[PDB]
Amino acid sequence: VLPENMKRYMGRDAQRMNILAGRIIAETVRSTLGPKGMDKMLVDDLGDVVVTNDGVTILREMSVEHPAAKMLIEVAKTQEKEVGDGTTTAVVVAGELLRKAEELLDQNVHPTIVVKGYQAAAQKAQELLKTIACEVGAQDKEILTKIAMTSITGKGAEKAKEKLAEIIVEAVSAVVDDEGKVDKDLIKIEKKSGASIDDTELIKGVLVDKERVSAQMPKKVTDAKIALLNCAIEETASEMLKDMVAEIKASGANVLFCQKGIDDLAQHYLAKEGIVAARRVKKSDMEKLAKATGANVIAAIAALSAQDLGDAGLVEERKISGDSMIFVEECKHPKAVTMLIRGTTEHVIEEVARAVDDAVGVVGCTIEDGRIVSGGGSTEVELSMKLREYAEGISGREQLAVRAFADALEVIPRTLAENAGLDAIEILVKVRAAHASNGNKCAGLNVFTGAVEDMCENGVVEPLRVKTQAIQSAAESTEMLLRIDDVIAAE
Amino acid sequence: VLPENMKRYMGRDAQRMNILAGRIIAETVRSTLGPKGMDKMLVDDLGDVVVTNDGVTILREMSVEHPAAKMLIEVAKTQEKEVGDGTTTAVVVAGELLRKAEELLDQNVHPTIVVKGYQAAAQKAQELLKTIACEVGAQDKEILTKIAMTSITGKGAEKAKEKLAEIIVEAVSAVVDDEGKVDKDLIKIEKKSGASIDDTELIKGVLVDKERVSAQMPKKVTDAKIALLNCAIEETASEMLKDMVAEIKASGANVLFCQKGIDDLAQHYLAKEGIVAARRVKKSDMEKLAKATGANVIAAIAALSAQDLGDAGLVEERKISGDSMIFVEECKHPKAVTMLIRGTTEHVIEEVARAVDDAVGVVGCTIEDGRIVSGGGSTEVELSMKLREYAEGISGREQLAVRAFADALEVIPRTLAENAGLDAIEILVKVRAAHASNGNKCAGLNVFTGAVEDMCENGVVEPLRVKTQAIQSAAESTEMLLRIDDVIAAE
Repeated sequence: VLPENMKRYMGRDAQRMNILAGRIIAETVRSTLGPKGMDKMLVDDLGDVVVTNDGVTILREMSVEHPAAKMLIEVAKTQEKEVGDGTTTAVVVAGELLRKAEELLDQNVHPTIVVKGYQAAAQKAQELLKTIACEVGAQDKEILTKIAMTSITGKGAEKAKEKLAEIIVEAVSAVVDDEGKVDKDLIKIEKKSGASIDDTELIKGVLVDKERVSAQMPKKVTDAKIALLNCAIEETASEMLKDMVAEIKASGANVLFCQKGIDDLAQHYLAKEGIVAARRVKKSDMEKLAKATGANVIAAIAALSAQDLGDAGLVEERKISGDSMIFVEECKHPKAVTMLIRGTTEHVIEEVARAVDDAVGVVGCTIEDGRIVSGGGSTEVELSMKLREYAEGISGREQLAVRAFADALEVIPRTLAENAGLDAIEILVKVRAAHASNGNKCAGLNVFTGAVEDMCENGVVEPLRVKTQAIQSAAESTEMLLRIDDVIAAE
Repeated sequence: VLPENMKRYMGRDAQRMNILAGRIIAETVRSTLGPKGMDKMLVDDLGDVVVTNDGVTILREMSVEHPAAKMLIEVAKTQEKEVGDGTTTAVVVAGELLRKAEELLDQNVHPTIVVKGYQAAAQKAQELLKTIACEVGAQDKEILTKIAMTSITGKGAEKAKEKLAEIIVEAVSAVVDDEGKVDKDLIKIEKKSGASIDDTELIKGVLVDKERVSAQMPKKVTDAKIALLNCAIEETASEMLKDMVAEIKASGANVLFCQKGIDDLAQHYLAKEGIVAARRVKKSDMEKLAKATGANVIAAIAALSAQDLGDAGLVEERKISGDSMIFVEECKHPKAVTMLIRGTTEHVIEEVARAVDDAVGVVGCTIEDGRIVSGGGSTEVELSMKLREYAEGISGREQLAVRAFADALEVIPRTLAENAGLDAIEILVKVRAAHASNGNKCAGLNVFTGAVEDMCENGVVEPLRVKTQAIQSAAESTEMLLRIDDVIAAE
């Protein structure tokens, strides 16, 4: 019935193969887990080199075959869209979840027991997270910089994590408006090789990666009237093109951003009128300019009026590491800011660009969700303690699946210690004992000194969403995977 | 006479090969049978992954060679079009039908005896179904939610089966109008990743997966006059395109849905007139909008008049999990509703989308057919009991074919127990004895506790049509298959 070459796995082989595929992914990423994680190098079919420690980037760039590895990739992408971080963590948890679950399937325990047990344990784990959750101010400067800096650490950018947190916290508060929703488009991430990471700074306005289209145009314009046109400024014959220039001038425009091209004939007439112009402007840049300046993007040149013009206090052409760029600054009430990232090499400022991708993310998460929890494996250990007691209350065979889930949470503090170069046996014993005796905000592992410490005292906390999202995504992913008992794949 | 490479089967080999092909299909799907059935994974030639437990989906996506497997696929498709559910059930019954029948063919019993016996037994089985059929109210809230929720169980979506049944029962009653015929087009199934299944909700109006074509257009319009045009709004020169805009404005239109494109020149003039617009609108969406709002879809822009405009109380652009969509709500007397499905992942809300595909189906079936029967294998067991007595009355060789048909019905309660992880021997003995002693509405197997129970007390019932359609389709399919004694297939 089926074509020769089609392959099929079933029962124990389907489940082992599928868990194996997910395990291979977990094996790849688990060595990036934590501040003391290492970097991977991915080289494509063309020779292009991608160096990273991000689970999503790694999973997006690598080309897997097995559906299970493809599902973990898609889960990692959702994790990025929602939280940003917790990617590698969730994969490692999901891997251990399947490892634990396989022992039950191998023991001939009906799949419905494992699934139901995980549904119960995951529901109780999130309830426990809400119980330990600490309420903090959505706009508290202190916790904003603590979340920010904590996220930054373990990265190359940690050198200037204080300057970066200061930029990111102020940038979000500026653009977030109400309490609140922050748009990542309102905090522009610009990077240019040169100087150090310490020279990275925040620009109260918009930096456009364009130059003054003519040498004869002014290089500095004050009290600027910004025009946004997407129609190319090219008309046959000089008189006809000059008419267009006169129409732009008539509106009172002093600074002109054209999405398409500007013919040399128009550039000369624009220069005569003292109107500065930049062509080939990116659609994104036209939008950021419209938002900040209050300029209205106009289709037809004829349609541009004075009421469509935006305001900027100063528009000036400056060279950054030699390259000419236009600074739109000193606006009355800008709605967008720009973060100019500096550093010794392109690869460094790319790492910083990712670092601040996460930093601005988690600060936004802290504003929207005023619940945080202790880090350093404190949650997962607290969950092990409480879910073990829950398991005892539950009883039957279901308590074994819940016991496996609760114990599976230990993979995180265990792998964190491995990457830190710590003796996991000594860590797990001393941390667990210290956790049970002193508490959840009086423990955890500090990988930076390589010993059990007080995570709360040191400001080592993570947004509640990280931990609760990890449960939702991971539990649903491994639950689905467990449900498949027969894989039929065409060649 | 015939090309070398052409293949031919005849007599016992044609019949065995054909039954084998049908058996392989039955073997594939029978493990999805029941609430405790498992999921399959189908991977195509491109790598695309389809995860399901639906017999039709599985049969549509898989590529069979043998005509018999192709016939079972087409039967499964008819089962979907008519009933929705009962797919896997009918295939399993048909498989056992051919297994039983083959024993008679192998015993050298003339094919006409087997066929006639099945024609008789199937006619009596449906008569027995009408005898046990329980009359219920076509619009009885209680049985509507009992049919709904029962259908939902055994799926990932069962977590919120109470919220889902509430949505589906109310949705159908709203759009069904008279008693009655419900159109599935009037209950829109919309899905967007984010939140949980508990956040799934019913929208008294139409949700369109489009955004406001210009940033300069209002984001909220009240007392909306909806226009439906399928002509692209693009005219050479600004004056000529503005004329079109003025004509739309003249009609009194405030909200405009264009099936094709809208030129930027028109977007700006529309924004000046305070008319909001969405382009590239799907033909389906243009139709749902026409039905609900009472808007008349117009071909030529010139032809649009005030009498063609539909009404909506509120038309507003909202972001759902970030994506901008248009809500058309608060209409006086809407004829269409929208069900917005939420959930943690795309794969989950896809499973929910299928779950509610069936839920809305069986509720519609319950309104059109006010006859239901007890589930949990009660019918098939009742049929075994009565058709055995009928067989004794019939006598001759025909009674053996009828005995085989009656006994073949047991495959369902037997396989249900297998998938539940129950000892089929203990089940079949205790259930059959309990059925004969206590009755048909005082028995059946409860796979959820893994023991014989009272299906009727627990509200475990299925529409009469499920069981009577299963007989018609299955009996006609296996009857046809039995009729072929010679298969000549070209290469």
